[PDB]
Amino acid sequence: LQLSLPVHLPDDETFTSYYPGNDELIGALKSAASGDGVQAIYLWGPVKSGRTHLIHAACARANELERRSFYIPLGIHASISTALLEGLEQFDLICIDDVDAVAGHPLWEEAIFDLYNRVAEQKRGSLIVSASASPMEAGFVLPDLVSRMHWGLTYQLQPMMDDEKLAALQRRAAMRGLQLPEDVGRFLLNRMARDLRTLFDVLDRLDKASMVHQRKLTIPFVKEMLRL
Amino acid sequence: PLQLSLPVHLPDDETFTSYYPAAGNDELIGALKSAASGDGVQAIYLWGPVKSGRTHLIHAACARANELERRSFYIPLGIHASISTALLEGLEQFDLICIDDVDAVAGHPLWEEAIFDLYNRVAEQKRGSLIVSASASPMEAGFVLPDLVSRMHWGLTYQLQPMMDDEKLAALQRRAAMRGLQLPEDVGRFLLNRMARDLRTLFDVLDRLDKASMVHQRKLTIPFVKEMLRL
Ligand SMILES: Nc1ccn([C@@H]2O[C@H](COP(=O)(O)OP(=O)(O)O)[C@@H](O)[C@H]2O)c(=O)n1
Ligand SMILES: Nc1ccn([C@@H]2O[C@H](COP(=O)(O)OP(=O)(O)O)[C@@H](O)[C@H]2O)c(=O)n1
Ligand SMILES: [Cl-]
Ligand SMILES: [Mg+2]
Ligand SMILES: [Mg+2]
Ligand code: NA
Repeated sequence: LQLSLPVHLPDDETFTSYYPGNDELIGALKSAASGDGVQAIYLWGPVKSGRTHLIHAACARANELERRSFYIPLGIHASISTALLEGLEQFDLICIDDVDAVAGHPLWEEAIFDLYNRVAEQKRGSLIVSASASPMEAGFVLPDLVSRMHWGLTYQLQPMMDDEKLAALQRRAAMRGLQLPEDVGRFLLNRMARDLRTLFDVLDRLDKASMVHQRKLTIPFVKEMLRL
Repeated sequence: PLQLSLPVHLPDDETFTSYYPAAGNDELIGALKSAASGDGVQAIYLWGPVKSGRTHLIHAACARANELERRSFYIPLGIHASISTALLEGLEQFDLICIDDVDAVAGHPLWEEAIFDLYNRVAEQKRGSLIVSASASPMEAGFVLPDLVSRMHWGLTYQLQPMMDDEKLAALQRRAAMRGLQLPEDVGRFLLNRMARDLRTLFDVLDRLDKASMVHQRKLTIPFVKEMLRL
């Protein structure tokens, strides 16, 4: 039987790389990640607003500081057990992405509530969760659970602006010292359905490919590397 | 420190037998069984609306493979933000590979290349079968790489028919009955309403209620279910 799924933490998702109304939020996550923050943080916002990025960045920071993190993408609740939450309070940072994937589920709600209390009781670290709505609007039912969420810090992420994506791309390319012609950036942006996560995955592949082949990112080179 | 993996667990009650026999899926299910058993089917792409049964059927295919002691691997591609295309390499050890929600990366050129390459490796010899699920047909899901769409259509493609919404009570009662649990109509309706008619949540709760009923030697009643589920 299959016991696990290999996962990885993208190395370009850090607090620095995040495209800059989000300041207090970052400081709270950094503090949590370092052992100096609140016991519970709840981050919410619309799809593609950067919830996963920021969770990844918190885990990255905790790892930097030789602190142990555990990440759960709760969107895949159909293939995992509430038993997974047991003993996680032994970690310095526990992150549950898309915790609202199980909103209204009596068994998951009780298990998560129990985890909140165990993390609090251990006093070593923090639980960070993300959702697409506030605690009182995401559909959580267990009143005690909603209380734990509401009593921690709660941050709303503002939506990413579609017309700011090119600026975000050129910034991320610059931070890599990757030369990206403006028009090639615009091509890539619009060929990737204007999806930043796809774009940034591609940017990483092109950065490596450019080094390997000692070539500039031209249209012919990008088409060849991406099979476009 | 660094996290290398996420524990997962195939639900034991999601089999071909437990599936509610919604009309219109006999051919698809026969194909899934063949792929799971190694009886000849090499690749299946099944698609349908949310809650139609795609993950259940993938789980059932894995369950069937596991009972035959065939090696299966399940990838929920919805979590692509936390996995690498490198995961698709080295799966040569497997009799069955399942990619749930493969359309999560539709249009992503690196994932499309990697998936195309996986199709080729699976199709190269009889050993190994691939099952993938999506919310739309290979074209309508927005896969871009022409070679990938061609490979998907070299395999079998099926639209999954969901059950009728009005059949959810019958589905709940049937799965409870198959485990020896009588689920009365009033309790079934109360729970359907209370859980927003989400069958996955309800099926998860019926298991706790089965044990509660046996331990206390009590029929399910609305008051009893409220107590046991912290409602
Ligand atoms: N302020 C932001 C927001 C998102 N992003 C990027 O936008 C993409 C989508 O972010 P995400 O997967 O974290 O979004 P959600 O988890 O909120 O749906 C990723 O590539 C992020 O790195 C960014 O760089 N800066
Ligand atoms: N014909 C069906 C379809 C779904 N189901 C169940 O309905 C719930 C939702 O199915 P699923 O998670 O496989 O749905 P999707 O993956 O299609 O979104 C699960 O509990 C399934 O076991 C069923 O019992 N019989
Ligand atoms: Cl591959
Ligand atoms: Mg996310
Ligand atoms: Mg599913
Ligand atoms: Na094969």
